[PDB]
Amino acid sequence: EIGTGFPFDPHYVEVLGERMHYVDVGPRDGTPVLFLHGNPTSSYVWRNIIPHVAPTHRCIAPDLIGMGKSDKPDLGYFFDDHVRFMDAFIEALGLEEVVLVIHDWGSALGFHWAKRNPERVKGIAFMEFIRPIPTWDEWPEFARETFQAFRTTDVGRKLIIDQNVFIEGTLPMGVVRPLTEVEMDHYREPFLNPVDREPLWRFPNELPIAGEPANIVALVEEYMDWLHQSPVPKLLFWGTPGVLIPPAEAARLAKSLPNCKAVDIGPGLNLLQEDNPDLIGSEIARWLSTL
Ligand SMILES: *CCCCCCOCCOCCNC(=O)c1ccc(C(=O)O)c(C2=C3C=C/C(=[NH+]\C)C=C3[Si](C)(C)c3cc(N)ccc32)c1
Ligand SMILES: [Cl-]
Repeated sequence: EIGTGFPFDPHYVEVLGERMHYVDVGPRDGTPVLFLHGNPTSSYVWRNIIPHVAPTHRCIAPDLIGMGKSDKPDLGYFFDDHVRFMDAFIEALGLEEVVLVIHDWGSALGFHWAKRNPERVKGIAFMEFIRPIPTWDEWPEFARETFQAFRTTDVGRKLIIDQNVFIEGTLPMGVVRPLTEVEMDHYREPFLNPVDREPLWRFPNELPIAGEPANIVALVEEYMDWLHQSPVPKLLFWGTPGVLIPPAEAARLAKSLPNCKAVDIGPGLNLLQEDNPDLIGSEIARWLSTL
């Protein structure tokens, strides 16, 4: 059984003139656990992880601006927009020290925030995260042609914005098991209108692959260097074959990053939370108890 329900009351905070939605469960005191989704998901991707953590820790899981149940202003949705909005979210809630649980573009936000606030980060659990991809040869072959098309001027927007391919095709292709129509409807909901799909297109165009965009390569290189030197507790989840993090990369990272434990979740692509949520939540819980 992998549940499809989303049993969390909505919470809203005004951020930069916009309303961000977030899950907020678990006890009120202690160090909070901040869950950051990426593309094209929402806090829904955490729905089956949170129940393992909420017994002992506050769980905060925002919807990135432009996604989930957060407001959808008409922005460019550059990565820097997300940085600013997430910076504002974290300050609006008065968070001081945090534990990060981060995935895909949420990992770029989390690592970049950690680099800038190293004293406030007590631990980082991460999976299928943004790292530099020097050559397309490192991108999974089955996925290469479409992601190259996503990163084109016209074809890319036709696929993602007009035809909604990132939601209808790429998202299920990021899960080994078949996503159900109930799960798919939850993921479709925020993007039923083409005009709301800009974030879905800007994100693959900011992936640091083969040196571009250079400014994002730089930012990602910066926080990977910080991660290699930081003593912060680290917990890495990976699967086979993965997408961003293939098994060989995961093994390398388990040796090169300090204080890093790596967990094999079995078959997985990008949305590892959808293929083995029970292992991922139970391991985060036991890791949290030893911090
Ligand atoms: C932060 C990183 C996030 C990583 C997410 C996972 O990424 C890896 C998966 O991407 C693999 C390739 N991506 C595709 O989007 C893809 C590949 C092939 C095809 C195809 O069948 O032609 C499509 C495609 C599909 C695929 C499945 C569908 N239903 C389950 C529906 C489609 Si439609 C009819 C919307 C479609 C239209 C067009 N014009 C091109 C391709 C597809 C997608
Ligand atoms: Cl992406």
